[PDB]
Amino acid sequence: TGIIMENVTAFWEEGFGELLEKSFSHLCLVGNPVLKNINLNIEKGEMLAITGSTGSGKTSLLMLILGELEASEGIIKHSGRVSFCSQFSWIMPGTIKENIISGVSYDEYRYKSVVKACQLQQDITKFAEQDNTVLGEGGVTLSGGQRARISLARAVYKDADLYLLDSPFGYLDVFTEEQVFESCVCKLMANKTRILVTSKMEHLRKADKILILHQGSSYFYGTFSELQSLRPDFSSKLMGYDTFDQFTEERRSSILTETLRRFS
Ligand SMILES: Nc1ncnc2c1ncn2[C@@H]1O[C@H](COP(=O)(O)OP(=O)(O)OP(=O)(O)O)[C@@H](O)[C@H]1O
Ligand SMILES: [Mg+2]
Repeated sequence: TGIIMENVTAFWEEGFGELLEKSFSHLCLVGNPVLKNINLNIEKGEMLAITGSTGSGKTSLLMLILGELEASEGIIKHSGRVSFCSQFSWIMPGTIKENIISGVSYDEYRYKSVVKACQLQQDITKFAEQDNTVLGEGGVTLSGGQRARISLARAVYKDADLYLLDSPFGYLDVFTEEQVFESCVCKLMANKTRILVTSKMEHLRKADKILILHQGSSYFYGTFSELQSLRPDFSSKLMGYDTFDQFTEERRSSILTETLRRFS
């Protein structure tokens, strides 16, 4: 399914802040806009890369689609099931397999396809019981990347029309992340409409459409090509690094924020 948003604006509402964590009263009382004048038209099977300064409304735009935040003005169109992969990688009690499948029908081919694509084979091969290894609530002894890949495999394995992947790529095993983005987001999901919140420039370059947010506002919307010519200042600075995508998640967002605060 495709997804369209025409001149959308969403204001803070009670509770939304609580959900966001998983003050706010003032933002609600003041009728502050969490997202203002957002426009985007994503065709079926396309990939939308969302980035921007820290705390710019990336996760909120997602909640907007999940319907957890209402659109005070504007039109938002999209239909079908939507699968959501939150920034917080959760792990319920049970095996690695059980965690990837949860409440979905088991299809061996579908399953092994997703595990392989998410680069989980390199992990489970390390355990005596492989993907039948038992995890505890939170998968505490696993690495941040391992937890994200399983969390990501769960969202991906779910059959949906629209996938919302919030920042799955932000940990130290940066090389594995590059493989995962190529194999899973780019190949196995090539025909699935998908939105990826990211702070890696490669992802903007491979995307079909790009949305850069700053202060809940749309700093830029278009193709990676349109970005270089219509925002050379921003473009030049971020492309100016040799290996920006290998900096830590925090440095990338820091450079992104400062660049955004600078060029209006
Ligand atoms: N934990 C929090 N505590 C306080 N305010 C928050 C918190 N999380 C979000 N907010 C508020 O909500 C606004 C939008 O946050 P949102 O999570 O949508 O942004 P984001 O761009 O996804 O953030 P980030 O870059 O941290 O992941 C922020 O500008 C801030 O006012
Ligand atoms: Mg976020």
